[PDB]
Amino acid sequence: ASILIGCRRAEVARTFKEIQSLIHVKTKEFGKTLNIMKNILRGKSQNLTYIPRFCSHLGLPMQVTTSAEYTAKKCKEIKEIAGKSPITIAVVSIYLNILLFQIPITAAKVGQTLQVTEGTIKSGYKILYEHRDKLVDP
DNA sequence: ATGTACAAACACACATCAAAGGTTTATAGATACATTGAAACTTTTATATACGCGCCTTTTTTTTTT
Repeated sequence: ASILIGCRRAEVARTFKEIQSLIHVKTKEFGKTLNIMKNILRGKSQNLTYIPRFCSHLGLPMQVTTSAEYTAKKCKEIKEIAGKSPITIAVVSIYLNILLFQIPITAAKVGQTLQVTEGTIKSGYKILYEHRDKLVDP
């Protein structure tokens, strides 16, 4: 966690699974340890980071990533709490925007590359195949 | 005349002393287990809250011999 602290506190945010890949922490000993730790400094006293690191993991040009910052922020800004650990609803912006482009990143390839449920995608994409109205920049 | 068994030098052949060193092993360093008690550890639950995932469980599709 002090890494996840040290990471996020250094303005680089990584998912719990990502560190879990580095160290298997039973995903639970992580959580309780984090809460105290954060409050350790508070007494001693940001999911945006995920959009680009994902695009590169798929090897995409900047525009597809460029757009998602607008889309995810705009999808976040109005409504759609949408997600229970917004890690997922980040990726759907790529999926939203990758389909706005025509580049083969077929859902199955997305999943294992980013180790995400496929179900959260399409249902997450439900709120997108309907919200396709206001993301028109050009 | 006359040299011979006998025992003293007189410098030496002979038994002794002494440094060195492999080998053995208690003896100890360090070693790897063997003990155990002790506290750091596990469990319910239900309880809604809002998740999945796999597995309970099932419906629809899928496949060899006479």
